[PDB]
Amino acid sequence: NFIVLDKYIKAEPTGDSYQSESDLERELIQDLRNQGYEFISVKSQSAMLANVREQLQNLNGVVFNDSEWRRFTEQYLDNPSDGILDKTRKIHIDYICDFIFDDERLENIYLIDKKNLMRNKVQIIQQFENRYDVTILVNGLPLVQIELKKRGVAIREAFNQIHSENSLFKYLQLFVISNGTDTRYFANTTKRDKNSFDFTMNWAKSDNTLIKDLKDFTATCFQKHTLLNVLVNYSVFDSSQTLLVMRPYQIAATERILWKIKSSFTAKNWSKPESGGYIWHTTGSGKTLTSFKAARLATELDFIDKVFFVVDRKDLDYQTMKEYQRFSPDSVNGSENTAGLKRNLDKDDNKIIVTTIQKLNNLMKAESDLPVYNQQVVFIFDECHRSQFGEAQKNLKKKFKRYYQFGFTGTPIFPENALGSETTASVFGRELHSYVITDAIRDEKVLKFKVDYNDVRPQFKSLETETDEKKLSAAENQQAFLHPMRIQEITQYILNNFRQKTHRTFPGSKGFNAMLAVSSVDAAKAYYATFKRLQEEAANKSATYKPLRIATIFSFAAIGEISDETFDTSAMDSSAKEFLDAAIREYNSHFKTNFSTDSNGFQNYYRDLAQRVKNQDIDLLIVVGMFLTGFDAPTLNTLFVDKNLRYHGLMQAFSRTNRIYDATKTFGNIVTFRDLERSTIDAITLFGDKNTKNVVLEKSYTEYMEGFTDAATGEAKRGFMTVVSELEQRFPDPTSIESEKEKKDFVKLFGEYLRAENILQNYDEFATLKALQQIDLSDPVAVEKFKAEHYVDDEKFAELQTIRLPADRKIQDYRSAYNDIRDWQRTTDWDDVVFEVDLLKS
Ligand SMILES: Nc1ncnc2c1ncn2[C@@H]1O[C@H](COP(=O)(O)OP(=O)(O)OP(=O)(O)O)[C@@H](O)[C@H]1O
Ligand SMILES: [Mg+2]
Repeated sequence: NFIVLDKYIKAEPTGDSYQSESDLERELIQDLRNQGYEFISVKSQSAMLANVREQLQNLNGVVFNDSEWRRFTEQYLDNPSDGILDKTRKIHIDYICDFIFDDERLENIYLIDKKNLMRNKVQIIQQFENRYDVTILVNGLPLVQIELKKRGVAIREAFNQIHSENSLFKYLQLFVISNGTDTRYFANTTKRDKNSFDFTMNWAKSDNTLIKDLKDFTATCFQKHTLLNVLVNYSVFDSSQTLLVMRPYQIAATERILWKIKSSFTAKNWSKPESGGYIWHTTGSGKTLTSFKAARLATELDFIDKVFFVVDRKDLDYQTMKEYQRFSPDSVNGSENTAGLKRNLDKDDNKIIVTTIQKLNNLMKAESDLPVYNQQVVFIFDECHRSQFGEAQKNLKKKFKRYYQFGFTGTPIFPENALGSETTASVFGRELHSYVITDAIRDEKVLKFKVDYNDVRPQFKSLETETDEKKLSAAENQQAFLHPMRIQEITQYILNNFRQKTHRTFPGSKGFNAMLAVSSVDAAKAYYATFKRLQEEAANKSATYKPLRIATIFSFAAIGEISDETFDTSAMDSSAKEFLDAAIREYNSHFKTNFSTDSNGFQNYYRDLAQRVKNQDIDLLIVVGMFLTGFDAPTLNTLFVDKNLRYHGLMQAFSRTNRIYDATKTFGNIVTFRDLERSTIDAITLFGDKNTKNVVLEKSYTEYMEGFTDAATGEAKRGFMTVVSELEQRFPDPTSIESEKEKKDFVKLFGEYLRAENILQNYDEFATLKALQQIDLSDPVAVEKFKAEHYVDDEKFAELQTIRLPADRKIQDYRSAYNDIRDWQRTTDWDDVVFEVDLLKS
């Protein structure tokens, strides 16, 4: 009885009126009632509390007197000081009130019965108090809100508009918005960085096919058994108090894992590859959230004795270390130590064990008669890299007698890229669920890549295109790849363009931040020094220079694979260690921290550093191989690459930028100073087919300027230049926006202008062209200063003067008129009109 279906037959429309919001509401209420939801009339919170009282008394087999019920209400159900986050805490964690009655007896009052899910009462009400809405009540509590809109209302624009009193609606867990054609759901959270339209979701089948229209969505997502499982078992409330409602592919993998455990155990078919399986969920789609959730659910199987959740120490960061601290405290870090692991093994009244693959492998090497070897064990592995996982499989196959193991990866091991390691299929067995990169990009759940070799260094181009590895390793020195000029030109390019790439030029726009991945410890030292020197230079030239805050971290290591670096700082050579030492000193003075480079300090520095790159206390992080495979930073959008990446390491590193955020983060920028074009196509193609690169890789500057057709859709996209031309041709101004119609058409057109400029801000050709508009062509020093900073010659310089762009004045005239029209939105038809709210606020 899976809740993400393998097969689904589309319902038929009634033939009745299905245009207005009250049309959608009629059929939704009717459909929900056919599915066992009792409709009640509720006109007040007083009537809501009364209904809650009836449902919780039924559920819990107990009758409150009135004084008790008022007390229950003021102190647990409906505390006046509770906010949304407090009700989510109560739904997901604190759902049992141990209540003391007037006669002093003690009873557990459940808000929700989680073990007997179907015992919960589900009800529907319509909106009471202009807005058409239906609310699903679970034991009288409002947990879902369905916002209904007219057909042909832009669902996105409606979302922007709506995202005490009455306080019971703080309990809402889930939103659904629908114009009948499209239906999206999203979590009720106060975290604004999770509140953008990018975080709404379509329901779907296990093959990932969308289920969009409200009638089908009603009959699938809104089956009591579906919706209640989504609400209770497939929504995560983490240690940072963020509610995340899982996407269908995440749920689809999870339930298929659990069902596979049970049928294997019932078949007494354990400890073979046909006992478990793997999940192919593409990089950045939620493997770490999902696999961890599936491990937590697995502990609720009464016949399993211990569930191992295994991560790679390479992949740890602040948020996930905070998470794991709650379940396996002081045990999930970067050290080789197993004391914490073996202590959590001995904890009774506990089934989940989080650990790293380095630790699990160490313990299994040294220990031989652990009780857990003969128990019923689930293994859930979250992207464990090739070399350490290989030795761990040997001892696991050797020593666990009754296990069911599962793996999540975004970059499987096929015959073609095996050389050395066992294929993913041979280790884990069947592919239980797949959600691949073209799946995720079509669903807009990860971001595309803009990948460009920055070929502006002729003296060094020969090296930066070298392909023999022997030669490439031999060029990691100051005569070649670490030539001070090359390091300077590259570092200068990054300082001249960081704000352009991260969307920080036109303030007070927050923007994004970036990483720089390099080839070696010496490379990191040269770059950190050059940045330092070049920024002290800029501080003297201009006194209005605003510096970037730069940091680095690395230790010592040891195709496709990114080298594993140890957390044992005593492994490094004296020079690397004293450099990393001096960097932490500067880091300490700035952030008023006090980390050292002993093991404990380095580990805490690593943990602080991840936090500050994620929240942009750091502008640019320089690494060799750390934070390249698991680090989750939605507001990081640019990876500067001076490194030879291939195959799965390529996919992982680039994907540091691939997190969706809002409409300002159109894709991740990958700026490379070695030519990685062949490697990018080879790596994309290895994890898809020959067409996959056309979905993953962004179009050229000429395409966004002049227009193209998205082959994935058939959607013609107008070019910037066509838009700009239409703006002048049809709106040379103020009299052009006289009539309502002309106002609507202008908003539509200027919205495309804003989408196109924001895309084009990531193209060096466009930044160069914008820069030229701010120049005295008579002034020859500033003409020469622009040529050298944008790498244009006298020929290229000639051509760009001919490209006519609209003046800053006419743009800000467009901008404020656009705002007028937006704020006025309090014959002609405004429903389909999406204002570009995020791009504005930028
Ligand atoms: N269902 C969801 N709802 C809301 N947010 C989500 C959901 N799934 C993933 N995210 C967000 O997307 C980001 C990436 O998730 P996560 O790091 O678990 O992915 P991953 O696949 O392990 O990535 P990597 O391949 O880089 O290790 C996180 O910030 C996460 O909170
Ligand atoms: Mg991960």
